[PDB]
Amino acid sequence: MPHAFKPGDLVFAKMKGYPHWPARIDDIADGAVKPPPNKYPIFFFGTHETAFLGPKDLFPYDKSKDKYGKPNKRKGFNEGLWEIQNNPHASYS
Repeated sequence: MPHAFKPGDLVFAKMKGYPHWPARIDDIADGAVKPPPNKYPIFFFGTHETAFLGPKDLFPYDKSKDKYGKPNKRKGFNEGLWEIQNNPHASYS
């Protein structure tokens, strides 16, 4: 059975106006800005941007990849597909 989201989990993350996007739940570094309550720090592959999202916008990657893991014209997206498949736990900073 599912657990709650934890750092390192792989997802497609949904933002309004953008396609479901390859991403991971990030850790929060010592001394770094924390997310609001009930929100997670989402690192988007390809763009390497961070937004704070709740579970309603997080789709576990294994379950969702057949639907959402197809190339997309949007900037950064196809790089993001490579990262999530090939090195999802690397440092991209």
